[PDB]
Amino acid sequence: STLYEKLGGTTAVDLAVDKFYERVLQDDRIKHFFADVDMAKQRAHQKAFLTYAFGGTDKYDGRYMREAHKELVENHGLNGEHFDAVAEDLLATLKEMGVPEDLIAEVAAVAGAPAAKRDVLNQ
Ligand code: HEM
Repeated sequence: STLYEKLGGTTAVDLAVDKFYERVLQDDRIKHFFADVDMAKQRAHQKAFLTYAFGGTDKYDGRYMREAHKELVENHGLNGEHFDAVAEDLLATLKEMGVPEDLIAEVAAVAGAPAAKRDVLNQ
C-alpha cells in the first residue's frame, strides 16, 4: 500500500508534489534536464520520484531507470551532483511542509539509495 497512505490522502500528496515540482522548476542546477519536457510531464516526474522515495520502489525497475535516463547521462551530462540536487530538493520541500524529521530521514535513505542511483546514472 502506497504514498497515498503514508502522507495522508489526496490533498497531502498534492501539496507534497506541487511544492517539490515548484522547487525543481526553479533549481538552476537541474532545470536544463527538463528542457525538452512540458510542465505536465515534469510534474509527473516529480510525482514519480517522490513516490519512489516514500518506499514505492516497486514500479521503478533499475533497467527502466537505466534506459529512461540514458540520453541525460550521455547528452546532458547527468551525474551524481544532479541526482543529489533532486533528492536535496525533495527533503527541503518536506521540511517546509512540517513532515516529521524522522520521516524525512527515512525518505532521505530511499531517495539516496545506492543501487537505483547507479542505474539512473548509467554507472
Ligand atoms: C531514483 C530517481 C529517479 C527516478 C525513480 C526517476 C524516474 C523516472 C521515470 C519513471 C521516468 C520516465 C517517465 C516516462 O517514461 O514517461 C523518468 C524520466 C526522466 N527523468 Fe527521472 N528519475 C529519477 C531521477 C532523475 C534525476 C536525478 C533526473 C535529473 C536530474 C531525472 C530526469 C528525468 C528526465 C529528464 C526524464 C525524461 C522526461 C520525463 O519523462 O519526465 N530523473 N525518470
